[PDB]
Amino acid sequence: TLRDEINAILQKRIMVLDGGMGTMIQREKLNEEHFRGQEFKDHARPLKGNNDILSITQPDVIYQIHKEYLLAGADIIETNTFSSTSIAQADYGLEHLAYRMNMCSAGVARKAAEEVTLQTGIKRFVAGALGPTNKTLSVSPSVERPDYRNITFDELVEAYQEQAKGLLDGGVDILLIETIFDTANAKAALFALQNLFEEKYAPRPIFISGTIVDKSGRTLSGQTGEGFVISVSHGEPLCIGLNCALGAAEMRPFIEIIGKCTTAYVLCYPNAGLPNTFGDYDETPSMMAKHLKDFAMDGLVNIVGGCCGSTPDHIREIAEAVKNCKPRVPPATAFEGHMLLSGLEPFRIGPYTNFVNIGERCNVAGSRKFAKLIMAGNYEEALCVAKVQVEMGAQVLDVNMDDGMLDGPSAMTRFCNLIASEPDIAKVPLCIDSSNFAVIEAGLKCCQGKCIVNSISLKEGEDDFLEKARKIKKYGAAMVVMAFDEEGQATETDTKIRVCTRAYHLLVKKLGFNPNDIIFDPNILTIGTGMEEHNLYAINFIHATKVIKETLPGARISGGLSNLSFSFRGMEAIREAMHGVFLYHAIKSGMDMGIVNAGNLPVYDDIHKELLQLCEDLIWNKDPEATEKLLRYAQTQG
Ligand SMILES: CN1c2c(O)nc(N)nc2NC[C@@H]1CNc1ccc(C(=O)N[C@@H](CCC(=O)O)C(=O)O)cc1
Repeated sequence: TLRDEINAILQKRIMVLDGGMGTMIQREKLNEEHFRGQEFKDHARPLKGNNDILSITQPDVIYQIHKEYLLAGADIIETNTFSSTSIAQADYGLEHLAYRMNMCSAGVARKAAEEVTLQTGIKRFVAGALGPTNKTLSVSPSVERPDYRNITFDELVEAYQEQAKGLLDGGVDILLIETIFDTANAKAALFALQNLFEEKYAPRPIFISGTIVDKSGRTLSGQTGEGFVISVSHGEPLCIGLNCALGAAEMRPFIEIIGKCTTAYVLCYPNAGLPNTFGDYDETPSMMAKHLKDFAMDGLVNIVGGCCGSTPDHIREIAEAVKNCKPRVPPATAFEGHMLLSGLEPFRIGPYTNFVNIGERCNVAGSRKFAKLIMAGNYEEALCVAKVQVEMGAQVLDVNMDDGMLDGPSAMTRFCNLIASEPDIAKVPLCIDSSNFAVIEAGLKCCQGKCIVNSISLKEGEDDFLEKARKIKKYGAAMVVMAFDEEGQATETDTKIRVCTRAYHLLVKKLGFNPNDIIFDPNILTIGTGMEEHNLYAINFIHATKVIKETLPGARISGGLSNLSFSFRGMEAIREAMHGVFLYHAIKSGMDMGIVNAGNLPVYDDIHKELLQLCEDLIWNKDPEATEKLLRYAQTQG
């Protein structure tokens, strides 16, 4: 296929990609009438600056620019489709022409590429450019309305699907998602491409490139380079990297950081310097070539090019500068064995990582204050619960909106839109928790980075479990599997182990799920209720954790720690002691994380030895009188 050829080429030499088409068009200096051409002379809206209309109104200009860039030593050419989406063309009243526009852009690029290939023999590739669109999905249009978004995930998916249909019909060699101001739009584009690649179309190599705004190392949406790489890696892009907004000097540390994270190839095409007082990117090709040669000699990049200001002369010098340099060797084992999550910043859970706290208080069912604020519609104050949880050591936030008095998906969407408006709350990943999959999907469609999906199980059969897991894998998030199957909840140790193994071997084999993104939950259940059957639950959970961690490679273990101490509600000291004692054994067992009250967990040495011993008898069933002995001890505190 085409991906095999591109991979073979990238393993031997550095590939040169396009340049400043948007500036070469300004060098033509077309007026209003050239934009209209023959067909759009009757159009009632001005097409000034619509660089994508030239694929039909002035095809010769675009073809000649492609030819000049191609003879300037370039190897990959972007199609003239930066704003050819139905949303970007809305400012010009050409919503209905996106498919035709993309077909004609692909054709006019393909003719030039084929002619140059016939001239030189060196095969040239055409990359379909998917624009970021002026609409942002993670950034509110207005500061006063943080939860408001003027575009949704489904609309963006539909528009990008419409664009990529025309691109694929035209026969583009590569699909390129570039100048990403918001990685959520990149995820939507990947979603549309994944729909297309299974509905009719054969797969294509996928190129992704972000845009770092300034020296902060963060995109316009606030996410850093590692977070971006983690967020968009679920689509398995052949190449990732940066472009624009920074020269070849300021971009080097971020390219280093990104190349240290991804196992895919690194593509870098920056600006041609900085804007002068006259508005021109005046860095001569001599400095650009030497800077890209410095990038290549160190082994930072595998594809080089140029952003705005890169005339074909810049590409002509660069293709000679990087002619002899060896390609970058990717870190084929980059963070092997780790679990990669992301918010505005990367989050990693490796073999040596300590116990990971997941905040429980962002739960309508489980939290009193959060539920009281949510039913009142005061999400503005409800964000403070997540803020305080993060301030108290919670590394992931668990969001649950399941209630019969609330519209699930709408509340979940509003809260996930409000979360992204605050940086420190948004830098930690989210755990999307709901018994309804329509709420999990709504939560995933709003998240910027890579999140965790909670409460999926084998309850409704193997087929439904596989369908849900396939949808989640397409969404690219983490997944918590409950110990629940067709026969009911798993209470015994062997039942938990059987259910978890059956879930694991379906995901890994039938679906090809990533083994490091599976988080089994052996269903921590309440003890101390005074019922005989409610005594062994901690023991079965611990033994099942041991057995699962010792036999399922990569799979993590979590649990609802607060569920264990339901019988002692109101006696918060005993609840904290029980949580600490249970954690001391679960972490030793292999419990990687859990939905825990992050700020209310004590160290195993602090707990009073009498209370610690009583919790030990109750948890480990060392004494049938422990459940009453604990209450008897509690009554002494009055
Ligand atoms: C059901 N359980 C659970 C689970 O067992 N497994 C998974 N994967 N996920 C989850 N998520 C929900 C739940 C764990 N979350 C909880 C569990 C218990 C509580 C709780 O007891 N809250 C106290 C109030 C505490 C407060 O007001 O802050 C109460 O009296 O209800 C609060 C949150």
